[PDB]
Amino acid sequence: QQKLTSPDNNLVMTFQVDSKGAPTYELTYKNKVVIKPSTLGLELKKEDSKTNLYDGFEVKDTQTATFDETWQPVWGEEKEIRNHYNELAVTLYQPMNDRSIVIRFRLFNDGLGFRYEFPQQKSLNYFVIKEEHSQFGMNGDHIAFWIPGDYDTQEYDYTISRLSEIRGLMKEAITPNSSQTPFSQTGVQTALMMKTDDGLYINLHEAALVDYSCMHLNLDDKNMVFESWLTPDAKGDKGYMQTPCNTPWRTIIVSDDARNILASRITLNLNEPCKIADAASWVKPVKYIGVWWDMITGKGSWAYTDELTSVKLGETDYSKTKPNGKHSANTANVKRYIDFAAAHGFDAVLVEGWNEGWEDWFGNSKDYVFDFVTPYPDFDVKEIHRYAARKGIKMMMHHETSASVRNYERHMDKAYQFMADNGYNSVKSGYVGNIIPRGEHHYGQWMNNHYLYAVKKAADYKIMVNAHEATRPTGICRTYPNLIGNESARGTEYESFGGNKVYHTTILPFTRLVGGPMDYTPGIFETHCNKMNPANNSQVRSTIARQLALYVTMYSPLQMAADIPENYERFMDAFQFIKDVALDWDETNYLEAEPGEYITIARKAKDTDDWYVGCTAGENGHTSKLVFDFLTPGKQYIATVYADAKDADWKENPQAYTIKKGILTNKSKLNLHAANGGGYAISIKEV
Ligand SMILES: O[C@H]1[C@H](O)[C@@H](O)CN2CC[C@H](O)[C@H]12
Ligand SMILES: [Ca+2]
Repeated sequence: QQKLTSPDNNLVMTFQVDSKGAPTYELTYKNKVVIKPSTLGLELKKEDSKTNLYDGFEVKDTQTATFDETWQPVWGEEKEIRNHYNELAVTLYQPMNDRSIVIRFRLFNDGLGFRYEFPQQKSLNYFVIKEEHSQFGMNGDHIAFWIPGDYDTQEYDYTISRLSEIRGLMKEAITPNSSQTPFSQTGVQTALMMKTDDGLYINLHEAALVDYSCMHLNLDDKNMVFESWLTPDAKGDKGYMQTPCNTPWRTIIVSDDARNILASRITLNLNEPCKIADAASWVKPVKYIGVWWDMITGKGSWAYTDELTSVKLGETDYSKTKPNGKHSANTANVKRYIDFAAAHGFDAVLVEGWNEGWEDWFGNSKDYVFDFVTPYPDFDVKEIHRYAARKGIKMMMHHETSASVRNYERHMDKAYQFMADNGYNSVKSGYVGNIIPRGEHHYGQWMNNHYLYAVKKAADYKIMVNAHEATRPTGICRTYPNLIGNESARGTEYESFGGNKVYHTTILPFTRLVGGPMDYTPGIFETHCNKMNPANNSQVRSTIARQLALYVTMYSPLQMAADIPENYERFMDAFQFIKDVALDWDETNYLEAEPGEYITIARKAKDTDDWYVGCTAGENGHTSKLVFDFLTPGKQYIATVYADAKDADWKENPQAYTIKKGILTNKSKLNLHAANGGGYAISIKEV
């Protein structure tokens, strides 16, 4: 029986093979069971007994080791991260099949990572995974913060419930989406966040999801045992493997303090070190606005014309079509966004709908849907480039693929060259629609390869990537820091399609943000969409002050101010926080945190002694008693507090805020109240 303990002695991982030769593990935290005894193994696809990789093992060897080194991300929530764990590697031999695997465990002070490894050997070379069976046995009927297991979308509102209640709530939790394949009445996605009755917080996730199929979790509610459930390919199989090869890591992050789930860097720690040698010379954070919300709300169109029932690139002559009067991506309009961006210190402007083919972007399973290089007649690529460069602005490329992946791959070098030739160095991609090649899912091994292929090719071009609808992140950004964003969760766009749950931004940091930043596109000031488009009665579930908080509480090196310029001009005093807030950080201090209820975070701007605070809250609001001793003794600071009015409310009074400017020091105190769906933001600049 094998014992592994964390450096600080608070965590013990016990490993053994049971009487059937099944590898089993368990985990305790400060003498509380976190993981009850749980098995590990896989079942392989038949080319009989060679399909069994789940029992009949015996321990052939074990090796231990300790590691403790620090490293610096190119961008992140702090300057430096410490990677500190005790390790146990267990070689398991299967006499029936004359073959061996290795399970490697790394135990940190804030949780455990394990992976399977398959050494090259006479009897194990090429193999196909039928299913992975990594178990995670819970010690009680925890409260979980979850979205439905789904091979194709993550764009769901979270549900808060007991594990025993998941089955009953799944049907209503799955709302409509143009591409979705739920797999189980008790299937949920990772990262999955839980709170136990005995005072613990537990996050189940994976890290370094590379050359492998995305892991979801299937709950056995007879048992309270969660199990790995991977994403099948077009024929139903779950990964083509070739030794020597590894599974991604599986992680259990645990603490009695919720804030430490946020502080954990286990995910990034388990990724391969940076493989882009000159990354720091060219990867930079980006604050941006865009021609975007117009089409999202329905006020404007991505399409250039309404007269054609369908289009054929290279055949349709758009210069002969009649403009629909609605097309936001036109030169004069883009120049006004360029104007506003330069006036207020933004880095870039995104434009969507610039390229031929948008008339057919949606729902058609169209192969040759875009070419990523040919502009509409009213989009003057060269003039826009000239103007932007004149204002010190960069244009952000848009590559919606409409989920036609072979087509994107065929065009990708030419699309990236086009970007280089015209002064674009960051791209937002998308994958809306069911995947072509048809029969594949968004999160299968096939597509995971494609998203990383796109990022690796971009890096050779010194291009940064932000990919919507891709597989949700698992820390790969350490290895390839030019992956500066994904959506890969329910974003601000759904505030325009009926709204996100009020508590949504109190959960995402605990689940989605684990593994990588999100391009959440915060900053909507006019929260009633009907003012953009009278047919849309959607209302953003936030106050204005809480939108401000999100620049701090939704970590990302890529931050949009998503409203249209007109609306920012109606509230320029509130806008000042968006202009000031930094995007990269030397320090982060998690002040308060409780999933589903509130999160408060102070971050120190990289290479300054300026700090920025944000608070975001759920349906009950939250009262903060803030202490400022992360501030430097003896220094003075100018602090500007942007808070909810005492009458504020997301629904009935979302635009009510106060702005107060005063002096702070590490002796100061502040009582503040985040309203129902509200929050606050503070800039604290050394004098
Ligand atoms: O603007 C984006 C949005 O940010 C993506 O999440 C989904 N989209 C599909 C179409 C268009 O690309 C739109
Ligand atoms: Ca989306």
